[PDB]
Formats: sequence, C-alpha cells, structure tokens
Amino acid sequence: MEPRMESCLAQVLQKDVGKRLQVGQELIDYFSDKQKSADLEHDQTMLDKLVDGLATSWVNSSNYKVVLLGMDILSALVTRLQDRFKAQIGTVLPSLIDRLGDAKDSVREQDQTLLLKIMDQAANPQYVWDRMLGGFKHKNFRTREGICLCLIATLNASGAQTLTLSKIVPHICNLLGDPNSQVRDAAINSLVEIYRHVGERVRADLSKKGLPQSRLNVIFTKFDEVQKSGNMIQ
Repeated sequence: MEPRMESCLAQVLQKDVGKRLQVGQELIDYFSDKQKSADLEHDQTMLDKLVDGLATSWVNSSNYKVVLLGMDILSALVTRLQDRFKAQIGTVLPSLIDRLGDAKDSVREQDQTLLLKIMDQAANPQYVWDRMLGGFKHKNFRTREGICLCLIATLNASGAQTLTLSKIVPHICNLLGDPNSQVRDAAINSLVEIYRHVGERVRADLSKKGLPQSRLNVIFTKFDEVQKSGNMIQ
C-alpha cells in the first residue's frame, strides 16, 4: 500500500477478509515506524476513525484471524501513542469487553493481553476498570467469566494497590449467584485471589454484604485453605 494515513485508513475500513489478512502486518509496520507514520496524529479525526474502524469492524469480525490481527494492530497503536491512547480507550472498550467472551479461547486470551497493555502504557489499571464494570452484567456467561479472570490477571500484573477493589468486589459478589457454574467458579476464584493479595479485610467486607450463609461458608473455607498453605502474597 501507501505510507499515508488516508491509505491506511482505507485499508482498515475495507471489508475484504483476504486483503485484511494480507495487510494487517503492513498496518502494524506503518504504526511502529516513526518515519513512515510521522503524520499519525496530524488529523485527529481520521486517527479516531481508524481506531474506530479497528474496534467496530476488525475486533467484531466473524473471522477470528481478523479479530486477532485487529487486536495486534490496536496493540501497535498503544505502543506508538502511549498515554495519548487514553483518549481512545472509551472507543475500544465495548468490543474488547465483549470479546472477553468470544467463541475462541485464543481471542479471549489476546484480548486480555491487550487490555493489560492498555492499563500499562495508555493509562492505569483503575482508569480502565472504572470503564469495564459493565462487563459484569453482559448476557454472555463467557464474558462474565472473562471479566473475573481478567481481574485476577490484573492483580498479578499490577498488584492490589492499583485497584479500588471496594468498587469491584460487589460486582463479583453478584456473580456468586450466577446461573452459570463456570461464572460462579470464576467469581469465587476471584475472591480467593483478592484475599491472597489483600488478606482479612476482604473477609470483613464480604461478611457485611448479606450473602447467603452457604456462600459465605464456601468462600471463607477457601480463605482458610489459603492461610493453611502459606499461599498469601501481599
């Protein structure tokens, strides 16, 4: 193609899957080359349009290879733009949140990898998580599970100090009574991980939330197991 923003935008908007598979990597090279893409933030309007095209069209593609490649292009953008990507986070998040529950595990996993990278280079964990809480109520059980997993992954990447956990825990608690057993496991797991990073405070928070006692029993027993194993992180 051409090393120009209108050329790249056009290759992002065009909807031929074969051509997308062919130029995804060229788009990556363009954004990761400061000379070829020196004009990147000259026109904020078509920068916005390009991110938007990736999020709405590539990420939502029915071809999972297009989804993964689109996520990769986004990833190159984050590396190139750093904190200036913060302006784009809101635009990309709904489709990334959805794709935490995609049919393909490879997509769920790269999606998490990208999300973590956005938290690391475009903003911070809490700015992104303030905007992801909607995912807890997503109708696809694989997305609710994905949110809990992504929270675990976040604790390990950045530590509990970077999250306002008191904001997030109520949502997980809601997930404890999920119709889906995998979502319920994932939520219990999330609470166990939080406890590993934070300790007894979580047990107090949880006890004051009017959960059924059956639920409290399962979780607290698991907390006790963590203590027994000296598996605390902190």
